[PDB]
Amino acid sequence: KIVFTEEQEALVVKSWSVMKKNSAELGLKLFIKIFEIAPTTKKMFSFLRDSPIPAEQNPKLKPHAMSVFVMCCESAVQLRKTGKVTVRETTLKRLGASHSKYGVVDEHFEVAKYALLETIKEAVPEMWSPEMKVAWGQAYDHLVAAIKAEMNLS
Ligand code: HEM
Repeated sequence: KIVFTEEQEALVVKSWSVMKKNSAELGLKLFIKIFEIAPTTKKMFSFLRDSPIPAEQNPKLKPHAMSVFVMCCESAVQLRKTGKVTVRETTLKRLGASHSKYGVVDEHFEVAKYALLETIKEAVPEMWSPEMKVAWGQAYDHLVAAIKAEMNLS
């Protein structure tokens, strides 16, 4: 259980409500960053319907990137309310299984975090601050800690 004030929830929730308006562009930007920092991640998205696809063309990118934002936002709300992330067990186990199936490791989560933080920094420059950065980072960290615990565990 951590301290997470409603001020902190509000930074995440309010910035997301702004960014949500251009979420198509934003999700693309997120993956373009990740793909640049670590091109090996491209091959996690290089096959669609049992056939090669260039990873940037993959229709799962935008809903995937959307998921990252939405679930961090939900996690911010949960942290403030309960001091922890709680994802219904079955969905969490599935999230664990899905990521480990695709060979996602710590470094990928670290690269995505850095990329997520930079995309936010650039999407909402007049809301950006060290505390904004802490609030999204904390939400991401705890979400990923929960998913990881189902990647380690069987
Ligand atoms: C906050 C962290 C993350 C969240 C919330 C998230 C969200 C999701 C969701 C909802 C799915 C679909 C799960 C399913 O239907 O079983 C998924 C699958 C996937 N994710 Fe993530 N993800 C995260 C981090 C990452 C990272 C860092 C990578 C690698 C760069 C990654 C790569 C993948 C891959 C390869 C799949 C499988 C997609 C497919 O089935 O074609 N994820 N993720």
